[PDB]
Amino acid sequence: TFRKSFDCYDFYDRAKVGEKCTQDDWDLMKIPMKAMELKQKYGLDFKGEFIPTDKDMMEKLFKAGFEMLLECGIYCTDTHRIVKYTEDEIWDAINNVQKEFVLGTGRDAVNVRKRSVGDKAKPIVQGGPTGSPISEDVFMPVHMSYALEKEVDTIVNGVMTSVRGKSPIPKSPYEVLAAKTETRLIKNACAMAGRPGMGVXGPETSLSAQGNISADCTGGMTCTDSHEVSQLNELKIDLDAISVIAHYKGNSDIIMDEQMPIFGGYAGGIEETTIVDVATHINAVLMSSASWHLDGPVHIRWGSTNTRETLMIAGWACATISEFTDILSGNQYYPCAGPCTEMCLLEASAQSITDTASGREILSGVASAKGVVTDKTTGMEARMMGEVARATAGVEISEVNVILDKLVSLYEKNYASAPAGKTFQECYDVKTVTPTEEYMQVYDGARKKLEDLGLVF
Amino acid sequence: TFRKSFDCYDFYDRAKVGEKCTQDDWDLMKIPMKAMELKQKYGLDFKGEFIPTDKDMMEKLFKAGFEMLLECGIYCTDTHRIVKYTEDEIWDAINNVQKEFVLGTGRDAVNVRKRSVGDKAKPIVQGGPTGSPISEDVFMPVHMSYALEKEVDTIVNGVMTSVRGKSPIPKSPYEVLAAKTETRLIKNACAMAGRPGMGVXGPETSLSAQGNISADCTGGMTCTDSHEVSQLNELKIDLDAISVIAHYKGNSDIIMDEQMPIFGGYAGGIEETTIVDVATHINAVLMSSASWHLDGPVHIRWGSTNTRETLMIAGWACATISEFTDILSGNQYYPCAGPCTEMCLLEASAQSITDTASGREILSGVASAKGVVTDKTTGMEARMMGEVARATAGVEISEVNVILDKLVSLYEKNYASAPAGKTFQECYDVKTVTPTEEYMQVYDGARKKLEDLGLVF
Amino acid sequence: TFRKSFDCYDFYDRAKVGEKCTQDDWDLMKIPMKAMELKQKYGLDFKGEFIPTDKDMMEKLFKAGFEMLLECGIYCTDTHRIVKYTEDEIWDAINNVQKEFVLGTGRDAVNVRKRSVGDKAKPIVQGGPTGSPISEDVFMPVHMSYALEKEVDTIVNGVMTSVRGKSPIPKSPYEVLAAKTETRLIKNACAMAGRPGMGVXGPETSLSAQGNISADCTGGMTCTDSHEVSQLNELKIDLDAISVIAHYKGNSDIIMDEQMPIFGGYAGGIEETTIVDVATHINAVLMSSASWHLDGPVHIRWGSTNTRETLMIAGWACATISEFTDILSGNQYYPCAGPCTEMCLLEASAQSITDTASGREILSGVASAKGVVTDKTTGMEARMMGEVARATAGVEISEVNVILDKLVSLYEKNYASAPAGKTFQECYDVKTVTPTEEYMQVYDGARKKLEDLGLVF
Amino acid sequence: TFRKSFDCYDFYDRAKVGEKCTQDDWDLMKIPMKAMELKQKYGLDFKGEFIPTDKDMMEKLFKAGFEMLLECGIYCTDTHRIVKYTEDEIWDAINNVQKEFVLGTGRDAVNVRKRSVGDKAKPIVQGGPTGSPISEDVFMPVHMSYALEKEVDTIVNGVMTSVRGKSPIPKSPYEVLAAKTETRLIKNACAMAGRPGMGVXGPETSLSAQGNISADCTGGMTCTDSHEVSQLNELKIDLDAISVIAHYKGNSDIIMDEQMPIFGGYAGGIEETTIVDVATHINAVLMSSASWHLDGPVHIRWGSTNTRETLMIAGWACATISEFTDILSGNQYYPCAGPCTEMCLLEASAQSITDTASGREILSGVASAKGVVTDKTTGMEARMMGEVARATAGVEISEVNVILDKLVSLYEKNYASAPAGKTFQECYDVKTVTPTEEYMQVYDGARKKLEDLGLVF
Repeated sequence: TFRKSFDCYDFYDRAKVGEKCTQDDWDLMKIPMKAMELKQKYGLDFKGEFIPTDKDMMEKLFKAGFEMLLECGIYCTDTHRIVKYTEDEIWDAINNVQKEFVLGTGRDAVNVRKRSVGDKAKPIVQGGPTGSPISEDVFMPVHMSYALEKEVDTIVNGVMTSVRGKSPIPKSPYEVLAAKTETRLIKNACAMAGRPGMGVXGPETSLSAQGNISADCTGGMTCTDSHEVSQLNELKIDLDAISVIAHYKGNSDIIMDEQMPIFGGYAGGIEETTIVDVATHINAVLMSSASWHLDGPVHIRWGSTNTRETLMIAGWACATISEFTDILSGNQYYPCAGPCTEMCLLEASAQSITDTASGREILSGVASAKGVVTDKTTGMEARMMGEVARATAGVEISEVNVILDKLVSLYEKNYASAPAGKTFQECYDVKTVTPTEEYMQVYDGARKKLEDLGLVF
Repeated sequence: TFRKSFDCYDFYDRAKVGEKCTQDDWDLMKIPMKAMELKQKYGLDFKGEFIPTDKDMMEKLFKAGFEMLLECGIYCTDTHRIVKYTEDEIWDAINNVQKEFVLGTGRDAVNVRKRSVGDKAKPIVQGGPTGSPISEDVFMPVHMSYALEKEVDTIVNGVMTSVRGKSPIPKSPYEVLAAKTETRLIKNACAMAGRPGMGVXGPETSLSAQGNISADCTGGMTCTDSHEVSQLNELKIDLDAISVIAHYKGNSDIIMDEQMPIFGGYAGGIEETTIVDVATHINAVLMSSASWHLDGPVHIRWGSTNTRETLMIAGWACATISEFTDILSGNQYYPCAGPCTEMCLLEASAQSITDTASGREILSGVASAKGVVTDKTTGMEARMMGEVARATAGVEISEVNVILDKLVSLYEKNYASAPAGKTFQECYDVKTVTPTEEYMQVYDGARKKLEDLGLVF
Repeated sequence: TFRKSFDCYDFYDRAKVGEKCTQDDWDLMKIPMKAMELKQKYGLDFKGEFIPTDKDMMEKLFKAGFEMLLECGIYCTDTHRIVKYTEDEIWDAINNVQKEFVLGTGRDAVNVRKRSVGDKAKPIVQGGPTGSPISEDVFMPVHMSYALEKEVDTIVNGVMTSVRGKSPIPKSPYEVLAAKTETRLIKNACAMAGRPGMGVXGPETSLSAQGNISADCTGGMTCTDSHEVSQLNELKIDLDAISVIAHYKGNSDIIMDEQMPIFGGYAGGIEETTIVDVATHINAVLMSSASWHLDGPVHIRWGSTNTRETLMIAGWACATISEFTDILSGNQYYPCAGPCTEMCLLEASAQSITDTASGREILSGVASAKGVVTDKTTGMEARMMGEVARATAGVEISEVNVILDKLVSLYEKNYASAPAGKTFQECYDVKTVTPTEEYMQVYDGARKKLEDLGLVF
Repeated sequence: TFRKSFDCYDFYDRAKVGEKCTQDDWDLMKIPMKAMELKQKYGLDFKGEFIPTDKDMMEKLFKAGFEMLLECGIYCTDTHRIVKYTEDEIWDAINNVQKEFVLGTGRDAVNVRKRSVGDKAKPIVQGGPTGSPISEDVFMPVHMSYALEKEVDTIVNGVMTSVRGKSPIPKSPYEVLAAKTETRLIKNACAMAGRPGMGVXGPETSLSAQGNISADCTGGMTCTDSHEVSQLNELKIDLDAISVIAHYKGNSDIIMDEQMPIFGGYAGGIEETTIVDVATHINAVLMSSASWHLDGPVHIRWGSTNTRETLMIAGWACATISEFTDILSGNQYYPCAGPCTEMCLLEASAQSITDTASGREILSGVASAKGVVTDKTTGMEARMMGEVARATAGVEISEVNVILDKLVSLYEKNYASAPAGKTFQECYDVKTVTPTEEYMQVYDGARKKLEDLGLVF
């Protein structure tokens, strides 16, 4: 049996004395070799499906992911050593996950409970700039554009490009100021939208351990919000995250561990990256004591989470995690196109369909324009994400796979020419925080195409 | 109809003017006569089953328990008088029980909802010294050994053998100090384990009404913890408990009424003691306004809750209560053997199998070494209790009965020679609060035997 | 030096092994002998003054009181043994008393800071039924009559003659219900008077340790209220109080220790009883860890706190305690006459003059009709107590002594014929909670007589 | 005029673009040159006095300290640049300091208000291990030894040598665990001493910014506790502290900035080091937005704060700061000798006399054995610190200077042979947390010598 339930403290202990290994030996050899080995040994073949209908193949994928984690372990960047788990420790973690939890407070709180593949229940819609850079002078209005949408249940924080007119440089006092201020301003925006108790997910502006740890404060982040800790790529972590985890646990905070496996990255192709994905879902409840895990498969070239490959990775990982474990999870949205464009909405829609049908409990989006363009994120994208989730709930998986194949084909040849889109200030009336007629028309166009494919809103 | 929903105040009123009766007339005549009468009138025969599969027999057991309570009433030790209920008052209590509730706070909180016989859902694992005497210098470490186990959901408090180096003598200021300190220290231990909001069950060190009433305090017991009030043996209560109940109700505290029927005691044999058990489950929601009831059938000779007879009593009482009422309940663990012994683990395992399959919502253990030996309780026993509960969930009752018959036969001939076991200090590294290799090996041995019997972990 | 700062735990320890002594040996020998001895050794003679102007005599009184406590100790009724203190332990207690504290919350909170003899600052006016029996159907209105008076700063709780129509018999669940309900209802009355945060002093309806300990609750008594623990007569205590003290300390509650020395009681005459009074003021911060001490010298025959002798005892004790220590204190009011009578108002006025000029920080009244007649207490008596306190503040002590001599002579020949007075229902419009014209006229008459004596309102 | 009131954000801004300077150029040239220059220009000569009686010399010392800060600025270690203030910015900071504040909660809270030189009011006694290393298994008992002393008002945290049996290595998760656990355990110890609301000062076990920032938590440090940020030597700071300051400010935490000027260090001798001391008292309210400043002049060779020179530095700095500003402050205690020795008590006594008479509001001690020896700190040292403070309050400064000269001469020739003393476990009964007869006798011996010198307890 195991000595004790594994936690961040055991991780630190092992990271200091584990097998010495260069990061290249990990990225260019150990990881790709194991993913390749397990794919062939289990004969994994997704056969073009976005969401699996072959439970035998799903079980083999689960075993592969478990074995990937067990045989490889986790690479610690700071100590350049490998941390290994025992089979019993992994099962103790999987056998004792958080069953459910509540986000937000008062009338605005929402319950997060497990969803099954093809579940009639609608997932939680976590809308927001999704870590995208937002100008300080419109930080509240931008977030209010999400709170004003009934489709949105919780908020995923954007990043302040400045606080008191200064850049929140990591390890500077401005980073601490931003960490606390970020959620304080966002909850104030929610209150202005008549929803003071909406839960949020962050912190996002801070990057260092000290900055992230300073985020919990009065009026700011509290135990009813999702606290983010990020795993690295692939099956890797830094000590900063380990200390942040200890902090979240010590404050009784709901913990959201995230990991964005890279298709075409160190793991390899579709099945290979999915094995890594399953492994990181498991690592979340083991290393990070996560309450829930946020996935986000991204294309090495396009940097989007809604390409055919990344959608298949997410669909299979989630359906498998949903079938063999009670781990709560979500997926994050990074479309290529920017706001106020039909492509952006169709991209997010494809992912919403995939996430909803595959069993995700939470949809966290939308980081339009790949989340790297200042002010290019608005509540309209989250509205579509939510409406599409409702349209997808309860639909037969066979039908969903057909719809996805048709939808993805509508934009997958235009990644390189994805429209830049517009900023919040350009497609919204900033004063009243309402979308322009231009955006409403674009929205209708996208919705019509989705209906032509078979979706019923 | 009834005048008003019955409560502790009505009990006091009636206890002062009820039928005068000596305690011997109650214990040696009224109780045994009625149990004997109802057993024969309803033709109760459990036919060797630990968990019933005959719903007709179960219904007769329910009617017998109801009638036992209705015809006998409750004996008040302080006034030496009998309190009687009306049929309508009993039904009003049964028809309006607490449907569900939450224990603990923040990320660490857990929901307690009704379970059915053979339910696939796993019961709540309430681990702790279970009222056993624990040395003051290791009070926190011992409790931390339970909080560190992911298998454990809430903590059941141990008893401080001293506070500030002094015995917490009843009605002395030290009893009050211990009542408040007990949970304050335990929640601090939970926080050190990264679970600040774990719910607890107590108070345990205090014995008088004034001591028990002083337990609610800042940093200590709060409304999200289970508050214990104890019924006496059999269908009996003292006025101290009645005042404690008034206090719990006045503080909006979750109330856990407990009663440990004695097999071979005043009621008589198996079926007779089970009739009393059902009667006390009902009395819990009537007299104590209980949120949930904690059972604990104990063998008059062995003083354990896991003998063949006591397991049958618990299994039938719970399955019947689960079938005909919505009363939430649990069972407490008192093995003969001490920690770090195979027998102790097998004893607790037999009870976990029984409690899980019979429909218990909460498992409260483990009071190893019969809970009377200082420092002889560790988190390892609770880990087994939890893992066995998971293994049992969803298993066909017919199969469970077969497994139990085989398992109990493995130790039921060794009660008189049950191994003393070791203390926490002997089978754990007190500094890191981790089990020794010795214990881990003993644990594996017990687990292997359970697997050979058919349990799948 | 001392081993540790003395507390209730040390008291319990010593009470179990101290010198065995019958209560008669204590009351009829040890106490009267020591008081007699110290009076003569220090040549104490108050020479008719209500408030001392001879600092040398005051210092001798202080030394006598200290020595009374040091040489006698405290008799524990439950163990029939004597607890002794060391000189160093007593000084550690006197040298480290609570400097100040706040009562109540929000806008309604008030600061309690030390007052000197003849201080221009007005003492805190704690108005209420002062433990008098109040009918359940008018419990809120009666207390509201005090909250409606701007003269009143905090409330001193009355006693519920019934709760839910039943007597709150000690050690019955009704006592617990009353303990919590008492303050809940009173604070609701304060809220109706537009002062939701007024602090209170209690609990009063409960008498047992378990009842008193149950008083702290949501909506009821909290740390910003004065928590009462009562010393016995004379230099005596029971273990119930010792446990209650442990409870108050464990909840960070402001503690008000009270002791009502009896003139003509076991101690003897005026100077003798004052020596005991000083000794009990000191015992308050030693045995009870008091935040402040409530005095209340009472006449053995008349049962009032405002006779010439009891006023002199209070005046000298307080002036001396104020001169040589920083112990915060107050005095309680028990007039012979009932409400709506001129005598009642004059009696309370004499005490208010004495308490204010002698240095009391808090005036707790008024228990009209000796506090033993149902519903015979109203806010009008507290209004007079407060207005007279303002009139007295800053007045030269020589002048105060002259006024007191004249005032007390106005009623001291009528103790046996003191008017019964009327109930709240008879001298107030219960619906609007306002005094009748009858009472207002009686009030004016008393006020006029006080003005003729020299008081300026 | 100034652009804006100066804060940590302005400091960061300036630290990035200020004058480049090597640390040697700062320590070996800029600082010593300016201190030397200002000492001579103002003709500073303390003429052997511990506490000044020459207000003209005091005013010159104030001007020198102000000018030291204005002309030198502050060296930032991380950027190797100098931050400069303007005269107007410094005055804005000095002209707007925190007037007063409250530490702790409930009955246990205490007010901190300004004291003058020779004030009759007693300073706040902040007792504790004072950052000394304390074994995990006695962490609570050791701190309880301070809470049990009525002389002690607040607690100054010790350092956990281990948490869950592991060293709290900086930037490891154990550091975060210790940061939160430290105060949680200490407040639990205070509660066991019957003082749940005692305020504390920390965090102490953590050393990194992330560790310090994680200290605020439920059950742990809160806004009513003093939050420590440390300045470096001399007129120097690191960016970690700057971020910690931003965090404290963002949480509305009471901030305690500390700086321990080294006699014989970079500044030079007595007057030179005092100029630096005054400069750092001012820098506290400027750079750190301090609520109060903690001094601690230490001897370069002996490493103690109670040598003749360090006492003179503290006395002059405080008397001057008290005379010309309203800056609240305290001093920390580092005796050479260990617990249970007469020298240790006499050393701390000399400093208590100096701090009390010079105007300190808070006395933070005692770090016996120079605070570097595991478990060598007990409440007895704080008791002496407190009793001596009471004895000193109100005494004429001329008399205090005479007493100090005599007292310091009693031990100043024995620094090299200062007795090692004993651990808490050796001079206390760990179970009851009470001093041994051995310590009580040592205590009496020291007290007698202090009385022979003229102190009246």
